[PDB]
Amino acid sequence: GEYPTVSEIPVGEVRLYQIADGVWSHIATQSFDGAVYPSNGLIVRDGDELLLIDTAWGAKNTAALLAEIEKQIGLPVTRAVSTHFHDDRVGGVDVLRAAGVATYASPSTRRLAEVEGNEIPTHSLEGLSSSGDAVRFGPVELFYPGAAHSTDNLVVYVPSASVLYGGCAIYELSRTSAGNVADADLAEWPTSIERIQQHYPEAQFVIPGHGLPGGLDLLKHTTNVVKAHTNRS
Amino acid sequence: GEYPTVSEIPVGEVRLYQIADGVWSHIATQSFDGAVYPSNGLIVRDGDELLLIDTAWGAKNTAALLAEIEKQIGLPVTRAVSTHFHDDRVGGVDVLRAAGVATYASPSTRRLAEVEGNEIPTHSLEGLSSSGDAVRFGPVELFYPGAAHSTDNLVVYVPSASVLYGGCAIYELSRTSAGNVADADLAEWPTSIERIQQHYPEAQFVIPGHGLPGGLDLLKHTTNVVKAHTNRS
Ligand SMILES: O=C(O)c1ccccc1C(=O)c1ccc(F)cc1
Ligand SMILES: O=C(O)c1ccccc1C(=O)c1ccc(F)cc1
Ligand SMILES: [Cl-]
Ligand SMILES: [Cl-]
Ligand SMILES: [Cl-]
Ligand SMILES: [Cl-]
Ligand SMILES: [O-]
Ligand SMILES: [O-]
Ligand SMILES: [Zn+2]
Ligand SMILES: [Zn+2]
Ligand SMILES: [Zn+2]
Ligand SMILES: [Zn+2]
Ligand SMILES: [Zn+2]
Ligand SMILES: [Zn+2]
Repeated sequence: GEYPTVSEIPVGEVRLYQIADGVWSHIATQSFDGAVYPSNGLIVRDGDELLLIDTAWGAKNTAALLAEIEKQIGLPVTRAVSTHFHDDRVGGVDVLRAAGVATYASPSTRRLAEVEGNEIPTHSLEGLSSSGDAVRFGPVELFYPGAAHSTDNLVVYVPSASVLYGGCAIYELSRTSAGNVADADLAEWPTSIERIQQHYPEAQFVIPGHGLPGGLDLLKHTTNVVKAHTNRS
Repeated sequence: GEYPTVSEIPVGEVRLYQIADGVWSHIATQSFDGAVYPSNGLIVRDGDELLLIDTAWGAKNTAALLAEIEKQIGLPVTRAVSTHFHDDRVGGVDVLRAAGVATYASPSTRRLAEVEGNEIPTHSLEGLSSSGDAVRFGPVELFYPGAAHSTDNLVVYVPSASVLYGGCAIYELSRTSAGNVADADLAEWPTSIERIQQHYPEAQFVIPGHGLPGGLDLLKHTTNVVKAHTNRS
């Protein structure tokens, strides 16, 4: 159907949106510095199990996420991957672990989460420390495009569905000014986006970390926004 | 909660919240770069008429505001004051004017609105050109504390109810980082806030331009956020 928005999702609730066969986004909302933001993650069917990409931004949301998954899909979440160290990606990992989910992230992400004081995924994703690195993880490919929104941000591609989940390294088209860039590498971000373009030029659905999905034109859009921020005054 | 938040307010709709006898805030929402922000204005009864402080941030919202006022309160809005030149304060002035509301702002605000290509209130408020200047305007006192969020920003005090409307010069507590300060005077903002404290030490209610009301604590909170931003937090 049409993608759910912040005004449709009370804080504490989670919506699912089926993108293709065996692939959903999950959408949640969270209060953040005097505003409410939407936030996307991904769900990918993994045989008779589910692979989860990112938490629902907090413990309460992540418990709600698991309940909504049980209601709409009814298959067990067995593994989760967090795509960088911020709380909209790892906040809720403890809830996932308590539910029996094996939680994963790169050593970079685990390292930074610990420094920040955020929840730490249990298992390490090896083979992703160098820009351009790709590793298979069941029904998806994990890709480290280089530093962008954060130094550790990963993107996730679902080859069966041509779905590219860009996480917070990719902006929705509606967003024409930079988001939180305190941990960003502005100098490298466009270069990292071009790596994504070069590695997944066949992508048909592109899912930003926050907001409305689109196609590959989200990449150049993000670069345009990032470059404009870079040139601020 | 009690005070309404963005989750309780569909975009295009407006809520009224009675603060004290004959004093309400009006709350609306608007999209800003993929996120939704709440926004406050004020309504003050003056006899059998109403004084409006600030639009509801746009033509559609401001129409909804007038309809909600007539539905809930049922007294005519005869005058409106915009507290600075940004769209969330003058956006909807044309709607007000068309509806027979006399619109006001300082000459400074009117000029800046014009340069910005925004809607321009009809009438000019004298006696507010120097920091520390105050004038009575019906049931309120208008106060120019000096440059802060903008060089023209006004604050409004309702002496009958000890209600201080700080507009966007005052941040809500949940806001711990500076917002849009493109037009701000960061150097003078703390000094301007101190003028507010000095003039209205007896204030019991403090309404920020966006978000939850509180007490006079919101002033020093705002000063802390501004000084941190000044020092590149
Ligand atoms: O990804 C973004 O750009 C973004 C967009 C909207 C709101 C917040 C962010 C954000 O960065 C964030 C940082 C830390 C955190 F705990 C949660 C989120
Ligand atoms: O008052 C603020 O700091 C603020 C808070 C939330 C969202 C926007 C703003 C804002 O500055 C704004 C600037 C220009 C404009 F046309 C409308 C609003
Ligand atoms: Cl495990
Ligand atoms: Cl395991
Ligand atoms: Cl008039
Ligand atoms: Cl008149
Ligand atoms: O994020
Ligand atoms: O504003
Ligand atoms: Zn982030
Ligand atoms: Zn394990
Ligand atoms: Zn994010
Ligand atoms: Zn403003
Ligand atoms: Zn007139
Ligand atoms: Zn404002």
